[PDB]
Amino acid sequence: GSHMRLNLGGAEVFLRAEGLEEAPGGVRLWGREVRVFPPFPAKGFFRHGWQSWSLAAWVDPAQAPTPLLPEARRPQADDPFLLEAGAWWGSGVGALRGPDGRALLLGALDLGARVLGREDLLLGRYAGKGGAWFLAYGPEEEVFAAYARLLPRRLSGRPPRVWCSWYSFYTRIGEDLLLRVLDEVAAFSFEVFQIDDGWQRALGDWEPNDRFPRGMAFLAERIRERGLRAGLWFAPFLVTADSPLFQKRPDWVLRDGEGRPVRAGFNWGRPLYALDAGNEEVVEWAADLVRKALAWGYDYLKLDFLYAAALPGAEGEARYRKAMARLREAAGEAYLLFCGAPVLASLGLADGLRVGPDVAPYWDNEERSFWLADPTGPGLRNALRSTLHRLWLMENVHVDPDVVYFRTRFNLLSPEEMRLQEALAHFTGFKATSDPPSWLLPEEKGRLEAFLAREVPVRRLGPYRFRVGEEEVDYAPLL
Amino acid sequence: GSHMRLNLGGAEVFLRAEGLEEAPGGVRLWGREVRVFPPFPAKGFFRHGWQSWSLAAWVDPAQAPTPLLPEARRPQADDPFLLEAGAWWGSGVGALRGPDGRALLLGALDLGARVLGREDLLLGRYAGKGGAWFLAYGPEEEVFAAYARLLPRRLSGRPPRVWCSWYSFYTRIGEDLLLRVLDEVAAFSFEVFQIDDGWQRALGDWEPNDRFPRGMAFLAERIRERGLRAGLWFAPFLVTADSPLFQKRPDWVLRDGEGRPVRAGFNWGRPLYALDAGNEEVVEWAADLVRKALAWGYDYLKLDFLYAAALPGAEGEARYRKAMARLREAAGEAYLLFCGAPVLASLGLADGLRVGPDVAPYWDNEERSFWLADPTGPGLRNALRSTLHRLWLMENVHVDPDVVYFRTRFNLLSPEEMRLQEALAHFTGFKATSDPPSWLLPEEKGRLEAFLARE
Amino acid sequence: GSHMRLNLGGAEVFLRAEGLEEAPGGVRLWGREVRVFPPFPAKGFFRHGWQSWSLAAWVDPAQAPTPLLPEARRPQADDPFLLEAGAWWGSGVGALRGPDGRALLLGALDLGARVLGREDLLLGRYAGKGGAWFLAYGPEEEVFAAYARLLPRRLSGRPPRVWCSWYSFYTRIGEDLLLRVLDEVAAFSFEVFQIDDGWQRALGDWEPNDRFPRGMAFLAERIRERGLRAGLWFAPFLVTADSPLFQKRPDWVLRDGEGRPVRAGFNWGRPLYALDAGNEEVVEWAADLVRKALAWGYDYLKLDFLYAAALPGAEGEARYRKAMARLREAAGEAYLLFCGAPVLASLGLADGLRVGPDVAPYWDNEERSFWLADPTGPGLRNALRSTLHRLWLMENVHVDPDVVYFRTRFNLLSPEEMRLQEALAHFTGFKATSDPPSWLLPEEKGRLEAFLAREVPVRRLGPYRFRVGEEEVDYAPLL
Amino acid sequence: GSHMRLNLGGAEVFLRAEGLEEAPGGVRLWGREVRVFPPFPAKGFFRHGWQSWSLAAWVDPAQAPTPLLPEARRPQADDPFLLEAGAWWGSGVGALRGPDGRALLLGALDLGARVLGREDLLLGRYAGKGGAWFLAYGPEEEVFAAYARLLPRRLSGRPPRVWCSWYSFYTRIGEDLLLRVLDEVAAFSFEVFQIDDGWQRALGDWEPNDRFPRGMAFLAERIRERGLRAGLWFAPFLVTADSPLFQKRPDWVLRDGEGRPVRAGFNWGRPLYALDAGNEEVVEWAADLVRKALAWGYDYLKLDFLYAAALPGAEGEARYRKAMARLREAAGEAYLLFCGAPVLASLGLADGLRVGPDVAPYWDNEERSFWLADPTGPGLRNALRSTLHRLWLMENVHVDPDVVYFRTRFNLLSPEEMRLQEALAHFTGFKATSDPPSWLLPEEKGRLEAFLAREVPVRRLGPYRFRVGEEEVDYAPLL
Repeated sequence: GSHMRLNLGGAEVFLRAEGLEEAPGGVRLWGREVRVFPPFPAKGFFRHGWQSWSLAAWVDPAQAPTPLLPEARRPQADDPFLLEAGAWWGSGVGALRGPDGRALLLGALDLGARVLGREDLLLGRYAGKGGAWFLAYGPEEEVFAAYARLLPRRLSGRPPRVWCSWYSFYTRIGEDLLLRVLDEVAAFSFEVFQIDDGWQRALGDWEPNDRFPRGMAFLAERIRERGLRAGLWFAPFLVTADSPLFQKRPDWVLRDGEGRPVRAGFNWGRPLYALDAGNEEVVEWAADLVRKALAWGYDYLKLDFLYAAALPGAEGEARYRKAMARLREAAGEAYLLFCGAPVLASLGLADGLRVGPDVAPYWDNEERSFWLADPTGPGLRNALRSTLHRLWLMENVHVDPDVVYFRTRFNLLSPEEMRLQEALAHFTGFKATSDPPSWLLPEEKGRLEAFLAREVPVRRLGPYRFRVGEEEVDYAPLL
Repeated sequence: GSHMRLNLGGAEVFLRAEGLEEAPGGVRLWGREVRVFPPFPAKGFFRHGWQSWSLAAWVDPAQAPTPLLPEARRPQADDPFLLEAGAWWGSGVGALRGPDGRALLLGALDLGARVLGREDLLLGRYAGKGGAWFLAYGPEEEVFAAYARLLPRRLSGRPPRVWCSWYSFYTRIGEDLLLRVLDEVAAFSFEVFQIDDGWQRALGDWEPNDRFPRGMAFLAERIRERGLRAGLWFAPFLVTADSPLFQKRPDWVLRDGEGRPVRAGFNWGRPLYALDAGNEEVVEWAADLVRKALAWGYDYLKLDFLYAAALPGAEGEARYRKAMARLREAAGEAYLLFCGAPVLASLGLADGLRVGPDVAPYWDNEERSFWLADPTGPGLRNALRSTLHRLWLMENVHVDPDVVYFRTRFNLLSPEEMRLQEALAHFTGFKATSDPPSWLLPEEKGRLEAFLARE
Repeated sequence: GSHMRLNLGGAEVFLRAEGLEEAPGGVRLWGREVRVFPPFPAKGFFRHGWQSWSLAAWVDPAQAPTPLLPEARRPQADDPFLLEAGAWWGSGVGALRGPDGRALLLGALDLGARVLGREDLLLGRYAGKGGAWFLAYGPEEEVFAAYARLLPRRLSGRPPRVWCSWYSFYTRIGEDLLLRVLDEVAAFSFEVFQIDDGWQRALGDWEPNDRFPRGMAFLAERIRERGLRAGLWFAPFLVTADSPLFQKRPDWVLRDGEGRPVRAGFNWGRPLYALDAGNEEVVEWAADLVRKALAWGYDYLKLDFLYAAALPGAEGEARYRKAMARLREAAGEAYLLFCGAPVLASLGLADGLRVGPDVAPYWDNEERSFWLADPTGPGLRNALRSTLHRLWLMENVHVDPDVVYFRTRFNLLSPEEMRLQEALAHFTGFKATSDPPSWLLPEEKGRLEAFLAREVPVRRLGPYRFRVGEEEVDYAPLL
Repeated sequence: GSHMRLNLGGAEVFLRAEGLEEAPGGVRLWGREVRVFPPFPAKGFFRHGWQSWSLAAWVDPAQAPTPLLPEARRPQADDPFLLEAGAWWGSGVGALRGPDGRALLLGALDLGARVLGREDLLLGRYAGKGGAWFLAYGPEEEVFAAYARLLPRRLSGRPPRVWCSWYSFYTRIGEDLLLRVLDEVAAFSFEVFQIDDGWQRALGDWEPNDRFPRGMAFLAERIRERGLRAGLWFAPFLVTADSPLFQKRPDWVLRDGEGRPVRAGFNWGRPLYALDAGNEEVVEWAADLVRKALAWGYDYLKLDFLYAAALPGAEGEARYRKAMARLREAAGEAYLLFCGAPVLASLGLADGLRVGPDVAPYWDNEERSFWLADPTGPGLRNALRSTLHRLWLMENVHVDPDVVYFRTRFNLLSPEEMRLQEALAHFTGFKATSDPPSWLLPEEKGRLEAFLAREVPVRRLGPYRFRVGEEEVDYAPLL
């Protein structure tokens, strides 16, 4: 569109958009594509990945991105377009960093956008119909804070204290086992007892397996009899080729223009497919999952693999938001923890939102992280990296940095490394763990409780420097 | 379009189409694209080829289709899209066969459609504007029968009895030769004496050559003086680069977006090009060929390589049907046999339609059928395979299974094999041969005559 | 080796050999590799294929040779080297023809040679042990007769008059069918009633199948009861994956330097493998098939696919010659017709030698001859082309042009076409047919008996022009 | 060579060799290449990897091997030829398995051999000059036992009980730390206190770093003052491009025919190179490493990355054996634990020999083991798999299955999985651990001591079934 000149944060910035109007802390550009030219040599670019597990960090715009591997796992790692492209594209928001500690930020305000990042240019482009942009230049923290002030929010009190069943037992869970654990956990200041993956029969067959013989509403009663809330995990729009649902209703599978199932990734040793979140019949089925779980007595719901409803990328954020609004509507005042979800497109609908790859009982799997060049895999390092770069969302949602480890048994993490993840739990206020109390030594059990029972004050000193209580925590070396 | 649920022939069929309504034998869908999901694990896909010579058979949708060779011959084998696509695509109609022997059938009701067969769905896509579909589940013969009822129809009584020149003399015909054969053919109970390829000077130069010195209208007179009807053969829209027409009116050649003549195959040792059947000057020139052949005294016309008027495939069936509707009316009540033609797109216009590759004096050319992976080449085996899967059209047109062999001289077919082709001629009722009576043994002369009487 | 100049045919010829000495009709060179330069521009090269079905014909050394397809059939087409190469290589003998109609010939006197033709030289090269060469310059028919004189010979009288079962019934033969055909064939002046392919259980299972219930010795006795010698067909060194012999004796299979079966073609719809003709155990198993047949009453034997024992080409001709030596001893005075055999390497061992591809009941399969560029397939033109360029071998073996057709039932050949083959059978003296008398019209049976019973005198006027009786026959149009 | 027929274990076996003579339990074939034909359809092939960490298992000869990845790590995974080749090649010994629980075994008796394995063939081939073979057919255990009875042995009493410093502290070791640990360990029935990688300054600079300030002979004195022997780790012939040795003496680097350093792999984040074990100067330098360590008071020596002296494969086993004999000669009666060493080529020289990949505090790294297709990486599974397939070496050397885990802290292995590795320690008698006693809970400390103090009886019930004490252990599911 039109060429335009601006005095943005005491600097002359040149842009092309079809419109412009003042806005709190910067300006509001319009147009289906807009280009912004930084008044400086750009030292770096804020590459924002599409979903929870995707990569969010500052990168070098000059050097080329590396292909992620295997190709089987690209749809569950990021917006497939951002991986496939040979330039540095980002989802929703991008930013260029001047040699002065200050950022030129271009952020969308509508669904379906991506932002290209060159050393000389910030290029915003909407996949579908055009929309609005927020542009701003200034200190790194202020512009991301000014941007987030223009996005939906659903801050609904403090974020609960959760015992998750995953980062211990993984899928190896059962009704007798979790009741034995529930008794241990009830002795601590938790607020939710959330059963994770493992209770269901298959993806799309969201009923209890034969390890949960008395049913899931029995388990939610035994949890509430302890003073706790009952939490449950779903992957609503995910299905595999061996699910009953995939074979009973083949018209519910998201398929491409040639009637082939859209590939959603590779997990549990088999290829993953999605359910079409544009099919109104399907969206009603997913909503009745929410009501069903609510009827069982569960007021905490971890909705997982949500990128499936948004495949294949920004294009699908349109259908994603509609479908998630119906789930949100069905949940009522229950708590929805979004996981593996398009980060920006879930604001306003999620009560709590995962902002990083899964933590793991180890610092980094070098073979996945380096040789396969896949920073979306589980690992404390890959968790922390995207999470520090999504903390500015704390004023729009509850930011889950994932579970905190206190155990040293069945866990390769070192104490100092565990404390790095613990500190983000204090900064975000999202305090969760999976450590069964049995696996905790006497000293570790006291630490778990002092973590749940106290509210530690925390001040942010810079991008990667924090003061929690009276200890100072730096994250600069990890990047 | 919207997602619909259907109880069709006792099964729960899920489909996606813009519109749905009741039809005889099943239901009728609307939409430029429609997707139907089989209520079973599909055991096979009915791949229906485009034109006369194309393959029509049940295939295994799991196995990837073999590329057809050589690439020069693809436009005269099939819809060139179906041969580039690495999935199983058919023309106009597709069906899936359940493990109970029944079939789920998706068939187009307007021009220019294709059907994709996987084991988990039938996808029908219109190349042009949207259109109607017929969907049905039942016995394999009844759903196809019920599909055929909803297509165009043109049944001109008993299909006539023809003597064709091609499958004995090929292009080595001439006036004095065919006068000598006429005299012996006239002793048998034929109805048409049809002259095939060999009388013309060039493709698009449809005037008699020097082996027919007295001309084509003279030869029509001599045929009618024996109580036979005169037949003549044309390839209206075909042309080679050495054709006078190719050089004198190059605006009549079908050209792609960059001005290059569209490739239409490789026959008679040369590359083949088409005339633009969208150019009303060409259709008129073609319609005048029909007029001239009636003028000469021919009232039976074999119109060949008709896929040329329908290039590049489904996308051309509009221009094709329109150009053929002109010839169909310049022919008046003359008999038109369509050959190498879009099968379903010809219905209602042709009196007779070839539904299989050429028969040949041999069972199968393994070098073309196997190593070149070309089932459209001549061969009694290739001819029977497509013909058998197109018999359901007998309610719409005269299904021509090609000529029947009675000779054993100059013919490698076994006696048992011949009886197959003869049997199909009885069933369709289209009785034609190409054998000079002088080549027949006394016993074969009797068998030919016993075959031409109709009972 | 040494550079040499000599005068030859009134021309000055330059050559490069280790030794030279005089000889009848030219000179004799010695050398593992010899080079000969024509003193003229070369208009044509004499490409000479390796085995019976291989192409022998004059070619333009300029144009590159076309790759023969499918690759699977190349070991049953020629020497696999000649086909993989991008120059014009021939087996054992080459020639260049100057614009004057004369020809410069270079021909091995030893095993395992190839000759290379450029417009400017003839290059001979022995694969194994270096050997002698014959170099001549003169009229085209002269040089070849001179060369034939310097090769092995084995003329066993007049070549017989054979009834071959192949080119009518193919593999559809059986004891009861052939017994009835025998009855009628015995009225004509035949000398051999040869049974072709179809009588055996499998390759390397050379024992009657269920279509010959009374055993092969019965048939042979009924054949001589009718005044006829009995002929049987064998592919001794040929075997398939599904042969019993292939699984029972894997040490008998010819394997390459890395333990893998050497591929020997593709026929009967299944890949073909060879037996190791340099294993005494195999060559003895083979000579016992000769013994077994002779014991059965047959003294005419058609030994087929004999290239299998000489794979992979020139290099194998040393094994081949020494194994065929054994079967020759084992046969005594019986008639051995070599088929698909290395042409030059069989001279002196074979009684009759097939020199072209199969005649067929048609002129040319354009799909195999042209699109696949395979001039070794059945077809009268392909048969005629090589046989005309191998007639100089009449000094050394009974030259077999394959069967003569007289029937018009079950035969696409024209009458003028069949007379071209019939003329060559007169010229070579090898008179055979497959026509069952049932299939012959009266006028046809008459011609067949005149063909057998008369000795039509025939003369040669040029390379492709003959005079059979008083009719002149010219084969130039096919070339 | 010659074709030969044999009655081997009540079966007729056909072979090609240049010689044959009877031998205990089978026969002794000769020849630089020999081929053996199994009297049955081969159901599987024993693929024996070259060195300690390489893969040793039964595989399907039909299916193709998969390329290992990254290519950077091929020289430290196996004989590079065995990886590069597209057939199933093995080092030294190979075997085909009949559908009857019995094996046709072809094993070399001289250095530098490889064995190809087809479904129809066992092909032995020497890289250099020819040599002797052992061939035998019979029960799986008997033929491998008969084979090993023909190879060098150096069984020198019971294998020591070792505290290794690696599988805890890895390189993070120091003099103050290990003295604090030495005090804990001395309370248990160990026999050797072995310091692992971490004490040196660089590869090739085999002197203590600044974390070992009082020197290594001080550490060996403090160890012996506890009643223990002092163990030390070297990687004698390994060097990196930043070592002083690599730059002070570039003529000691093993280089190819174009004077480029031979690549030895990728570890410690940098490319690895070898020292030329054919250089007599270098071999004397490595021997003075042995004497130096002996002079410091160390009578236990873990010699590591030994494949470097044998690069690039079988070809280099010639120089390897010479160089290792000089080290062996220098060590005297000290204990040499060979690690990462050519398995067969070290028999007779090693007192103890690693037979598998490193164990790890986890079952399997799927990303390295599957996507990179590299079964040489650390992991309990990949350790156990090659180790079960090299136990038949127990009568030639001490077979180290690597360290045994007793801790649950800083360790992801489950108890049942730990016990699988523990049982092989009882079967082999090589009892070692790295668990610092601090990291052990009271109950685990008792288990460590009962493991060192008792000698559990163990009987082998089948290939992967053992009875240790009175518990039965099956390994069939792991493969």
